[PDB]
Amino acid sequence: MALKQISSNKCFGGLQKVFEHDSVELNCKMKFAVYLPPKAETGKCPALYWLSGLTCTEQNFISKSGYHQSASEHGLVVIAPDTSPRGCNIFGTGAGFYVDATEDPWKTNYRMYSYVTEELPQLINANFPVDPQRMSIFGHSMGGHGALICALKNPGKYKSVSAFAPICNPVLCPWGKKAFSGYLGSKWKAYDATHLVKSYPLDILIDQGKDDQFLLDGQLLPDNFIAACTEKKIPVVFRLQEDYDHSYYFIATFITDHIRHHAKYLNA
Amino acid sequence: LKQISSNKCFGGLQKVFEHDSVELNCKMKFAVYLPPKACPALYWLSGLTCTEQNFISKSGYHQSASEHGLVVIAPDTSPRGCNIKGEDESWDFGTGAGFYVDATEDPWKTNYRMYSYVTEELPQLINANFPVDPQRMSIFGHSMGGHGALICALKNPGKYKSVSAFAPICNPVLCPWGKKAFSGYLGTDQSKWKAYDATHLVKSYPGSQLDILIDQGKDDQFLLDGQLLPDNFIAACTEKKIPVVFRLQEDYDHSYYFIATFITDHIRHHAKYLN
Ligand SMILES: [Ca+2]
Ligand SMILES: [Ca+2]
Ligand SMILES: [Ca+2]
Ligand SMILES: [Mg+2]
Repeated sequence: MALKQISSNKCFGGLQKVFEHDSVELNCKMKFAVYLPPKAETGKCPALYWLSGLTCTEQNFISKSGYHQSASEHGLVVIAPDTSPRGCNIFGTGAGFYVDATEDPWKTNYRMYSYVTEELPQLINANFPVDPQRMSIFGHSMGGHGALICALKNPGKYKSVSAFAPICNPVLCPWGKKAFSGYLGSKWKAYDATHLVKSYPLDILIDQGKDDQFLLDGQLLPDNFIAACTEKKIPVVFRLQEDYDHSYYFIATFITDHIRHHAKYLNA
Repeated sequence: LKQISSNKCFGGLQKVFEHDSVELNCKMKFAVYLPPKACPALYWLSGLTCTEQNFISKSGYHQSASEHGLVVIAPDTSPRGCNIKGEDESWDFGTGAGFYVDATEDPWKTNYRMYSYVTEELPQLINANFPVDPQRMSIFGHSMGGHGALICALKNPGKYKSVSAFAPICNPVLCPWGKKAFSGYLGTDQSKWKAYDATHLVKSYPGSQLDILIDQGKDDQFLLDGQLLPDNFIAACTEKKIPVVFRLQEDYDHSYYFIATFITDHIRHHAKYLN
């Protein structure tokens, strides 16, 4: 399906683009960013999807993360969708946590789980030089939660997963309780990484800043997820990074490690 | 769990249980056979119109399940007793017709989650309540349940040791049954549909080789009607180098008389990989 190009800027040899399309899942125009590395000039590339957190559009990650150099060198197409069909209504985040909403009025339009896992990859594969068989996913905060649950709910669909400061056990934290209450109204555990990993039938990298206010506030609960991984013998690398916070300055510091991680499992 | 029935059969016990399903938000019945050994688990998925009674009473599976020491679990085919508008009308949609998908469309979203029931909730419940090895599980089924078995294995690489089917719906995106079910449960976004189609799934399946066994009656009315489309799936396997034994059985139909004839072969097939 048909795309409208919003912008294009050369960066580390490849092209950072932004596109708009008519989303079937979301019932609206939706924007997403696509980075086409040098590899995409001549061949199909593996794809890496980035999910952003609160207050983000597609612009934050593409302009502030510094992911381009490593994506260019390894030859990964990087896709960064917007976080939601509509602006924020905001004492809660007001965000929908990448679920398929079951409560009205969110019901009708907030179908971010299906958008990320089904509609968007179909669109990318039809429109860009991407290998449909090799896809990985990562993200930050609410998007870290998003990446984990997309991977864990769809075994083998993603070659690898990673996250920066993910919300690991949303059913137990205030942000998750408030979001799930609004969007899902018991349905909740199907969207909780700590629950999902316990019955998972594989390579996970997580970075967490130790001076992250939201970690200190108990929103993230990484130890619950790591413990669930350890019991299941799922190989997880969890790095607690001293004095780092929740910001894109933290993300930028470790993004190359993440791109290298995904490049390995995407056979790039 | 509430025990509904228990009957001794080839040394083991054929039981039926009732429970409150979290995924389906209703009371559900399922059958469990505990062989004398009770074990690896084998899940049987039934087709359109079936309850948890059809396979256990008509397949004659017990002798082979007993001899090979397999726990066999046979769930129902849809949520029950929900009184949802539109679910009771037609035999090919709604009750007895869950299609082993997680529905995304109202009014099916809340109760029609047979995919998550079969792959997540049920195995969790079985593991917690029965002497089952959580690491050794296989799946098979008939028609809509053949579709179910195939997609459950293909969407979950590493989860099942083996898979087989009787007269499976192999390419549901293309057949009338699949088109109706998917339109109703999943809506018009066919990207969703392809994620529940064995022929599409096998092309992208990244897991270890599965040795798939399929029996098909040649005089099967639904084969003739084009509901099943096995050749599309066989070709898809061939290209992905997934080993598949496809057996076209002369003069056999779609019934449990056909299933009963070949059930021992299937149990032995799964036993090879489970034991
Ligand atoms: Ca902070
Ligand atoms: Ca055994
Ligand atoms: Ca269903
Ligand atoms: Mg989570």
